[PDB]
Amino acid sequence: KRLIVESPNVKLEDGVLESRFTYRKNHFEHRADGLHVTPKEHDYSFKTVLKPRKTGLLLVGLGGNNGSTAVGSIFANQYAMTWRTKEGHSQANYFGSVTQTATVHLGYDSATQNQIFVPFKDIVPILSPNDLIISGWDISDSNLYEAMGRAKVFEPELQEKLRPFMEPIVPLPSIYYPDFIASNQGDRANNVIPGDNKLEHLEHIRADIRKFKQEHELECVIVLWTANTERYTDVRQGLNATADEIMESIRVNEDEVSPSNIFAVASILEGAHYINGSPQNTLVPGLIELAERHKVFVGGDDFKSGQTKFKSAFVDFLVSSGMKPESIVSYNHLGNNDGKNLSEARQFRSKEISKSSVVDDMVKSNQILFPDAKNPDYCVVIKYVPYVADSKRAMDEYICSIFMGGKQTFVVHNTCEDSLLASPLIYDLAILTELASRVSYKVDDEYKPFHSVLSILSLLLKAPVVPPGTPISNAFMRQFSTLTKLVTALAGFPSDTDMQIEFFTQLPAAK
Amino acid sequence: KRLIVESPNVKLEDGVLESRFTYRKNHFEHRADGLHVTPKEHDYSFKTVLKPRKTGLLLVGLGGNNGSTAVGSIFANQYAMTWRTKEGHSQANYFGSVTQTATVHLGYDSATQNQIFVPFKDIVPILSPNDLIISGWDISDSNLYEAMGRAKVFEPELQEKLRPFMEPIVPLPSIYYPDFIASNQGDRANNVIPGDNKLEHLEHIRADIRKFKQEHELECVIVLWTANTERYTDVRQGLNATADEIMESIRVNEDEVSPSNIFAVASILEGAHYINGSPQNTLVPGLIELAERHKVFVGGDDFKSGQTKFKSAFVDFLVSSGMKPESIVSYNHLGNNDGKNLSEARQFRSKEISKSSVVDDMVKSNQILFPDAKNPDYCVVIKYVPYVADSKRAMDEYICSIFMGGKQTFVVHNTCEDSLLASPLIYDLAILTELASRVSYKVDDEYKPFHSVLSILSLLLKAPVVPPGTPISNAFMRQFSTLTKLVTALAGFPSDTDMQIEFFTQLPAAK
Amino acid sequence: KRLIVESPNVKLEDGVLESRFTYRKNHFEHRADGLHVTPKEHDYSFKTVLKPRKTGLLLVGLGGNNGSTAVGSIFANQYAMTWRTKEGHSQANYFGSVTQTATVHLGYDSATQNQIFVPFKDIVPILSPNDLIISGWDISDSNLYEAMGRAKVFEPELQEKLRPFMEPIVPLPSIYYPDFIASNQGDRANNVIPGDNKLEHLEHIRADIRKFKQEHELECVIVLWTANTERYTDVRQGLNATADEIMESIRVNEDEVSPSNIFAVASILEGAHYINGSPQNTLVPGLIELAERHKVFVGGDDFKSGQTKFKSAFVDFLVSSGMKPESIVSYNHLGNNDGKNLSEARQFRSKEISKSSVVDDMVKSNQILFPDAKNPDYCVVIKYVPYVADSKRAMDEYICSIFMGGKQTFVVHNTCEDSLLASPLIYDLAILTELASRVSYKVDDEYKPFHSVLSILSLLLKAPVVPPGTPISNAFMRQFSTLTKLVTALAGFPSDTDMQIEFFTQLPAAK
Amino acid sequence: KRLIVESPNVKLEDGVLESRFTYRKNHFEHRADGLHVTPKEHDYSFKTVLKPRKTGLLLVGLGGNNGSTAVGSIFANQYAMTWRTKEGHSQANYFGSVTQTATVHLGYDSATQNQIFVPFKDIVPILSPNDLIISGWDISDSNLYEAMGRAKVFEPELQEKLRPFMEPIVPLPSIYYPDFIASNQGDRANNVIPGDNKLEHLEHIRADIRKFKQEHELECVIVLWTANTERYTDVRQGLNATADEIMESIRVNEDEVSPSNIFAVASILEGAHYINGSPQNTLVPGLIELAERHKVFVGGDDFKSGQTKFKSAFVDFLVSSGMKPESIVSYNHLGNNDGKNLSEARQFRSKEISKSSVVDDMVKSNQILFPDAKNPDYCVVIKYVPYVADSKRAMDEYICSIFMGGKQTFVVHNTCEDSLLASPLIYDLAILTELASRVSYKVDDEYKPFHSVLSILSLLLKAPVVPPGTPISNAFMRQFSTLTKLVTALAGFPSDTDMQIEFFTQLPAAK
Ligand SMILES: [Cl-]
Ligand SMILES: [Cl-]
Ligand SMILES: [Cl-]
Ligand SMILES: [Cl-]
Repeated sequence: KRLIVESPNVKLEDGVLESRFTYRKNHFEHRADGLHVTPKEHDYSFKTVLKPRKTGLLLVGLGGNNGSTAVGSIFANQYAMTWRTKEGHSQANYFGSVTQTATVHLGYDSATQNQIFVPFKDIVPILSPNDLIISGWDISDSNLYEAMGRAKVFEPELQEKLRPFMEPIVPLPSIYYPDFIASNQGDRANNVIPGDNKLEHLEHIRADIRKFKQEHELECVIVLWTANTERYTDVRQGLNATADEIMESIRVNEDEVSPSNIFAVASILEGAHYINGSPQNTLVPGLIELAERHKVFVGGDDFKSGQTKFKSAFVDFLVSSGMKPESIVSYNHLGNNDGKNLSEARQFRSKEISKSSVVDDMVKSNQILFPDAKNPDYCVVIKYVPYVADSKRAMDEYICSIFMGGKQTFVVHNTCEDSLLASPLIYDLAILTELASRVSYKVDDEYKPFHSVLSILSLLLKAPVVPPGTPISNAFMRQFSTLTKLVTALAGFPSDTDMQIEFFTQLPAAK
Repeated sequence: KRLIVESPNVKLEDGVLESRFTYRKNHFEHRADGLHVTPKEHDYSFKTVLKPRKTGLLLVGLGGNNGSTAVGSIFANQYAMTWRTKEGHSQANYFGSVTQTATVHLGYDSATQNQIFVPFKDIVPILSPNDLIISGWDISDSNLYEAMGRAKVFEPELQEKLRPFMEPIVPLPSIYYPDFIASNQGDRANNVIPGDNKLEHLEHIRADIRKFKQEHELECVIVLWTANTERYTDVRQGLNATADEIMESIRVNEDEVSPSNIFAVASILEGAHYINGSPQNTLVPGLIELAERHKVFVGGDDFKSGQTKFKSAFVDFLVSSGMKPESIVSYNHLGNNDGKNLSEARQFRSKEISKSSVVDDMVKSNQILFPDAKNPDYCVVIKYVPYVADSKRAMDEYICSIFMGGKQTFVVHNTCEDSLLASPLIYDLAILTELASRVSYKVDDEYKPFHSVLSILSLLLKAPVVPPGTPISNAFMRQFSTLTKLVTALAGFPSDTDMQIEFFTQLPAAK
Repeated sequence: KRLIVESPNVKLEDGVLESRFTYRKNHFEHRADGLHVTPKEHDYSFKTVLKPRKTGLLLVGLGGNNGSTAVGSIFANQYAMTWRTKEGHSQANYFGSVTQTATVHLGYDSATQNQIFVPFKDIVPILSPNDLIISGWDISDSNLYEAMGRAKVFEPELQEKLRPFMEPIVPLPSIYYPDFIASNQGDRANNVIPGDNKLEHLEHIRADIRKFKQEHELECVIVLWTANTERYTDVRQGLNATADEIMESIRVNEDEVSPSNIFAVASILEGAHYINGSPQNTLVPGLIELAERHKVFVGGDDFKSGQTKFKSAFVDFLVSSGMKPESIVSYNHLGNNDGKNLSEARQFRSKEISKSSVVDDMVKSNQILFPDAKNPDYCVVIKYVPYVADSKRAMDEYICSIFMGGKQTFVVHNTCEDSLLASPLIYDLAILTELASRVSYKVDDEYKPFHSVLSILSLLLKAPVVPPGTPISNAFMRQFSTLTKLVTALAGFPSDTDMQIEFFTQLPAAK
Repeated sequence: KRLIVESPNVKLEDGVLESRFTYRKNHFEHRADGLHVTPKEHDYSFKTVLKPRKTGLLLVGLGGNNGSTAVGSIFANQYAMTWRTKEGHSQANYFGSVTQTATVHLGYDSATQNQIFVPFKDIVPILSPNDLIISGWDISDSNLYEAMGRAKVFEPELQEKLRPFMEPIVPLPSIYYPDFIASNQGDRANNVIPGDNKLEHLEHIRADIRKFKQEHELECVIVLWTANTERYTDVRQGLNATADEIMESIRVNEDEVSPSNIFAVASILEGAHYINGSPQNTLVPGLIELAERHKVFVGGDDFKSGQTKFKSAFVDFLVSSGMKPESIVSYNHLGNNDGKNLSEARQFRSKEISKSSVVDDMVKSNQILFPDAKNPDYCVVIKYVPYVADSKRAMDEYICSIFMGGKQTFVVHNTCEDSLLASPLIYDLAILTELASRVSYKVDDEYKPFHSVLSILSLLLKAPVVPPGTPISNAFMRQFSTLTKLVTALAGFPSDTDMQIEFFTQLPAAK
């Protein structure tokens, strides 16, 4: 039982689907007497390859909490593993994956007298995480079984069941430049590529990618960073403002060239797409340019898993409701290797910036509430507390001004099983990327892919990188409707079902 | 500086605005091989009177916390009253009014390199709460100054400034049927219409409305219930299933006919619209039918001010994110007259039902998460605690199941200045009603108003009453996009700006 | 390495220890000019049997959450059972037992330059829970293994290890009078003594006790109620004001005679002591009198395990600090059989009263703060929420008035693993009882035991029953110092170590 | 109506009260076979001057939040000032002062059938804060009225009433060494003693003290630091290990000599006592020695006002209950000048250390719970958030291990009106100091005062400084019983009323 489109504007031929969408856009003009709004229409012609390509995913930090869990849970879902609990049994699943478990509203059906909600994955064909082949790299040589014991995410029973699958997996050696992460990671680094020549390093990872692509005969290769937060590099012309600059800096063995820069470069040069799950500024302008030039997609930055995903939806809801956030304070503590890394200042900066950034476009949205567009007091803390381990603790206070100088104070406590929050997002980023790799649209009689910097991934990310000269969009539910309208437009059935006027009017006969 | 539409589909003539909107709706067919989706278009032709009518608002419970505050704050905003605080000064405002302070997204402007957000009130002309003339009724004869001292909402200073405006106002006597509210209200009731003949009562309120409409020469009269929560009436044929039944029950002095039924009837019979701000089931089928027959709008039920407004946006965000709510527990305490009334069981039922109801359409939306469509454990408590007074305290626990049988627990504490939350919503309900009273659309060559049961008011209400045979919609942000798309459609400039594809594509030339 | 007393006031003879303690007590006289305080001394001569007696414990509700856990954990500690966790291993222990894990301050030692803290159990010899032999009764015939699966307290692994010990244990049939508990317990009751003759019931339990005492050759038998909260009986002369009244009511088959009354009677008549772990008013005056007459100890009421244990220490700390509690609101939810029973109103009353009672003696303690001795707003809620199961959730708000009409608000969230909180308290109540059964003191040349109503158990109990005509003492830390001073007085080494004046003075030579 | 002692051990002569107290102390000996405990008695002979001396208090940081509030509230209580609130009126008081509002338990009175609780201030005569004459110094010349507007503690109305009292008060100029506080304080410092000669500075403050003592004819002068947290000085021989060292360092104009060192020195040299309300290490060994030599009392460090006062009582309660704290996380945010100062790292260290220190003596108390005496994970955060101002927000998580490896998690939110918490403590420190200045005891036929380092002030302080070679005592309720036993011993009526054995025994005839 599939979901089948009936439209004069959709044509299947050759296992691709062509889909004409008329886009409604307002155009503006500022005049002495006020703002003139001209609604215009823009016919898009989409083609979508309907068969998902054979897909490999390469994780940097493959042996970490997220990495080993991402891998573990795929196996666990493939074999439908269960484990005993005090309550009975639990079973493997993919909850908290937008792609695997969100449903989408197509409208209302009179016959069944029902709102119609379909699984996201039924709209345009997409991968299941079961279809992802995964390798990658780690500065630690621990196999993915020891890696699970390290992480403390799966209950003991489930680690034992997963043992014959995870244990054989030992990550490839990686680039280690001690100066780009928390100095407390030295002890752990026993699986590193020899030498200090960064171009030999570049070539070594290139070599790693091609063989992976060959050895499994993959048609889509995605590389994704889920290793420790690096510090920021400098950004400047001479170093990394252009593609040719970044390539040259690698050739002459420049210092402000990170391990994460070299992976991004090795990925692009090999036609693999690259996702940045961490706060560092890997996707400098030189990199984006290099991706534009090589026809590959980039994404980032920084998983939006817990306290910020909430912040994202809550500050939107509050400004939409006519309420002025005055004070936002966000404490966090955790005891995993992620926290021990963010013990150090330059790494905590990477993360502080990306956590602090998500209420900018909202404060700018509303000049009644915010006449001077001044952000509210906004404070972001992360602390390393070994005891709670992977169970991060998000403690937040929101203070708003409401009607007649009254106040409304929300205090919040949020238990975030970080790895269990993060992994599904790793599956979604990979999955939406392969899908985007299958979409094209008419530019001028030839078909073109979307921009390289694939901002539609924003709902998954804290600090979204976006095509040059366009606005950042931080409010989660808004980022979700971008995604769900897009796939319905691809599939042939977008609508105005956010305003079901049929319910309070008599519905005009169809044209 | 107004907001000016430029469209071949919009025409001003005679101070009304005609607006053709093409509505995108999916139509469904269930077949052996799956679900067939046919996108169709429905041309709506709207007319919107552009000058807001002269508008009176009549509140039942005029002397209560909400009532006296609603009135107080209008005056306070008219005269721009300030009061000293430890911090400096505060000034009157209308924060927490969607209509007065929400902004709306029309799109992106290249020249200014900017997202375009306009005040809701700039899209189609609507009232300001300053333009509302307000009277009403109260079983307590206390003037609106003593009423402010009672309520304990405005700081002392602001009650003194408001004294020469509020003090002269003494509410009209009301219908009091002791058996429909908390028996603890007996002491307070010293301003009641004599007798036990309910038809004489009906006539007395009718008399009250006409004179108000006459005495201020009003073109729109809205009646709104913000008195104490009554218990539910029985519902059955013979009593109140039809209009003729409800009229007859009033004539023969039936018992299961509430004070709130008589107001609703007095309102409709006089061409005034009627809003129910409380949990009771005033708008029984007989009443809706009577409103349909008299060409008046009804609305309800129960202000969605605090803990439920949040619940509404948060459970949506969580199911959209691929997360299964397992347990929702909602405690509440307050010390105002609202709480003292909800001390009693039949009144607490009214409210419990409407608070508990808001996660039904969401659990039905997602059959991956909820295969058997079974709501999570859901518990709603309200307690009378004199000390906190109007400062209600909402304490909530949400427990969700996420990826791989992991859990995510959110604990929440929410300081809700109920009256300061509620009043702005009283201004919004009135205001959207008068606006709807100005909209018509083409049915079959003649123009018709929307359905009497005006469900577009849902964002303001906990337990929305909706046109017979159509689904309830509980998720706040979804209710807001219904409203903002509608007014943009009226004004001439609706769009697909929830998916700004211009940012990752080359924008096709306009057609 | 024992703890050895060196005193002219202590004598061992025959395995009992004689201990003379000089008690400092103020005596008062009210006069026109004020309050006259006369300090006097009272020499107590204690004898303490030093060898703990062979001890059986009989639980009513043996198959419940507390019961099966109490039993499980004894076995688990006897065999030093471990279970795997994500973190490593956990091992059996007795944490949260005052007797097994509190330490006591005897003073400061110059040689080691150290505060001297010894285990409570080192002061006077007391049982270990490993030395307790346990049987009892349950209306449910489920064996203690099925009983563990029911309760959901121990992790699966630990239930399997405990299986060959718990599985053979099937509780004796009990008295079931449907009318004294939540009607929702009918289904569960398949293990009941036949008939409606309450005197035959009385005799049947008597029979149960003697055989237990015989079959294990016990020198101390304690009976303890940890079955479902019953409602309150009436209290009146004719029924249960005296011992002879209560015996007669059982003979004539009176209705207001509870199952818990019959156990208390069967216990006393057989020389077993009786502890009431639940809210019901089992220990009516007739019962106390019967215990006085039979030389047995009674105790109750209601385990002080979680939210009330905290409340107890926090309200004391706050009134001692010069702070006026103004508002205390205490929400609770749980999903165990305890909660499902407290779903019903008469059972929730039992518990509401005992939870609400703990700030009386403190508000009376301070007439500066509380001139009119009026308790603050105090609200206690319990809700049945299946999902959280045994993991009760205590949500509290304390609002105090402080300096200059300022306010201080504490909001609290407390995860209470009820069974894990309760069981250790079952071990402490039994253990302090057997100890008290070993203490006597000089009345008038013959040695006497303490009063039957053993109030020293108060630290463990919410609603302490106390010898007639004496004050209730609710503040936990105060209840703890009663206990620790007493055992040091017994052992020979009490002190003024709450005021170690040696540290800021030159210490006078010993006398 | 006074409180009148009746004892053969108490004698009034010449307005002093002589009081013989027999102190019960255990003495220890470690032997092969175990611990031998020898209870001994130590007769103390106290003399207490009964008339409180005429008392001046000099505050450093007189113009701060605490300072201006401390002064404001004295006036406010002298004149019984009220202010309007939404609720009615509030009146001046001294809540949150232990000395002014704690009550003390002397025992039980049979005639009235009552526990006897008396005000602390009724036991031995002590000052009322109304009797304190207050001046001091501030680097800011703002008068105490502008100082109130700055602080934002009193409601506007109360600042106006206090205006003619506070406005005339302009603090004396102070020592400003920019390098000892947050560099962000430069702007504020417009009231400073000229020059960089620290000995001239020393002399200038000496001059300030003598004239204050002269001008009001004071018999007790107390100097108290409540200015901004300085950083720590170095500590070493050569600099400040001895009195002669510290005097010399001032003479030769040494750098590591703080402004707070010079005040402490100016105080001692003038026979004024000195209290340190802040985290810095003012009372280095050289200073204590100088106080010992000059027969003056010192106290510190750091007001224990809010989150730490609670921590202090809660960790005690939890270890006494047999519970292992595993994780303590303490977040704090505030927007006052205190927070803006603790923005900077060296100042935040001062405070972090003193907040983190309070669970040491408790973890050492219990080797069952803590076999290896390893403190739990313990994290202390302070953040500068302008918006909340003086309303600091304490957010805490306590995680304990309980019975059978179960866990208990307490999450806490605490609204701390810092200035309203702090000031009463300023009144208590001064007040207990003047009282101690009136107590002496027999050393060897002559009477001596207590040690200079007056540790009995500990209940008021976070990081108590104590006589060399004696243990720190951190648990609040324990610190309170030290104080209340001491004053009852002074007054003639100490007791064993923490164990009222009369209630479960027959009370032996008095000896
Ligand atoms: Cl799934
Ligand atoms: Cl406004
Ligand atoms: Cl143990
Ligand atoms: Cl007072």
